[PDB]
Amino acid sequence: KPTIYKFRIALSDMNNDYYDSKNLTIALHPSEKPQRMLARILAFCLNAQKDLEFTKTEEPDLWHVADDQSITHWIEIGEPEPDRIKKASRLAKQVKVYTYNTKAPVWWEKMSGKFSMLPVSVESFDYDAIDMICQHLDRGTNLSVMITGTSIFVDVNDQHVEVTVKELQSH
Repeated sequence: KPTIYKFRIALSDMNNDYYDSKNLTIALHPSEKPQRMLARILAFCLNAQKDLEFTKTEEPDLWHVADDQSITHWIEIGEPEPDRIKKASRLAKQVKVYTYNTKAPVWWEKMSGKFSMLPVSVESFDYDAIDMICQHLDRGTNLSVMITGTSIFVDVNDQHVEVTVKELQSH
């Protein structure tokens, strides 16, 4: 059965001067891991002004469809293949990649040349910090996300965890 998570988030983006309170309800399946779910939320927190939306595997993780049905923003969470981002870069105006695993530095060392031939941004999350936030996640968890510099400070059940955002490719 799908595990139901409810997140009450108080957001503070001190880089873009954006403050909002988002309530999100996410469904989790034993196949998917809670670490990838949190990485999608952090990308939503980093790009909340884009009015993104979560998705239900070729479909992106987060996107914003305009009235012309043109994908304005494409947010992929994970370590995708360059051919996938190659297709996504044509369909979407802006494509941003957020990796969240420990294999990312080795993955980037092999995909650096191909991704340099794409007008996208590649940024990395600290996995162990995301794993930490997972351990203190209740079925219904009240989170507080603070964004400053190149790091994300998350308050989850009084526990404070810093998640660094390393830049691999700008745009």
